[PDB]
Amino acid sequence: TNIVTLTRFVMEEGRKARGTGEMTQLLNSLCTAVKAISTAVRKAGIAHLYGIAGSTNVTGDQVKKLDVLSNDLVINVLKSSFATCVLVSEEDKNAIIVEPEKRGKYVVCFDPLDGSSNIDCLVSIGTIFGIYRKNSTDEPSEKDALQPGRNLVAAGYALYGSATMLVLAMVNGVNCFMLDPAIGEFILVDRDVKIKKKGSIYSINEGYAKEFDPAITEYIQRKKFPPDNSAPYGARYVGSMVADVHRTLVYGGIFMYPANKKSPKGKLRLLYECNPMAYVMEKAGGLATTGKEAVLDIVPTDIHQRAPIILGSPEDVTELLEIYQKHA
Ligand SMILES: O=P(O)(O)OC[C@H]1O[C@](O)(CO)[C@@H](O)[C@@H]1O
Ligand SMILES: [Mg+2]
Ligand SMILES: [Mg+2]
Ligand SMILES: [Mg+2]
Repeated sequence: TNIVTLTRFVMEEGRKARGTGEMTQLLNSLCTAVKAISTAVRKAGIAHLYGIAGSTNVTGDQVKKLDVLSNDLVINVLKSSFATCVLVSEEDKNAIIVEPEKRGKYVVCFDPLDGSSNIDCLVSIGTIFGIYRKNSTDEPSEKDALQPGRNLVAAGYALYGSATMLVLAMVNGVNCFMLDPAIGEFILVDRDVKIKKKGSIYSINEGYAKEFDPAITEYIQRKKFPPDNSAPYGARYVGSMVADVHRTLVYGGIFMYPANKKSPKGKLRLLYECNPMAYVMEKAGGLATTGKEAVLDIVPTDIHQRAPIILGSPEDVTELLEIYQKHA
């Protein structure tokens, strides 16, 4: 009879500092969209929700029916939250400017459904988000979203896996909240999460081996044939960034979506995939790098810009950084 919900947690966090309560409103609103997306995902084949929507988005994906439903759900709850002023979504070509009567102080970048290729085979999928405070006095605009990830005030993701989890990072750390399907509340289940200094799992799509740079090539070979005769690392690649990053957080190890000979900036999108996961990882004591610089320090120039990303346990990411340095 004492439920420690995400709302309660975010309200006491706001308690400390000076707060207007907007961030609690924003996150309460997002939790409503996440529950509605989870329920749709959990019965998607009965509700006929698998399959395509009939379009392609700005970064070239085939749009799915669940992309359109999830996107509409998040845009509508954020607008109605009275906490936001600019929204960037994977699924919209341009930033969405909230109407004056509904504006609040925050800028939200999100991936309404991550793991597209895994939808129809029932593999874990998720929602990713990053929140900034608006920086200017100027009329809100797309440029308010073009901040480096270091300016995030909150970021995280929802994982629609064997259970639904909301992982939320803010200035003093990372906490995990599980959806209780019977009462429709996110309950705190893991407090102040910290990643292990060194793991034993590497996560990359090795189908790209022909295109990898020499540093990734060398690192993968080291994980399979360690020079010190330690046990080789195990390999995991679920193929949904939210699921592979969440395993990296709770088990340690490394996740990689690097630049390659065909994709100089990688595949994943900086504003609503890479920066939120880099922020979570740094708040959990991990690292997130392109191979040459910190993901959170990149100043974006395009809301749909791509970035390479290597993240996870700091000793594993540092070992790969040392290989890039060796090869530069
Ligand atoms: O099939 P690939 O090239 O390994 O891409 C998988 C990646 O693409 C995405 O689906 C893009 O959202 C990620 O969730 C996942 O990490
Ligand atoms: Mg997509
Ligand atoms: Mg995605
Ligand atoms: Mg997506």
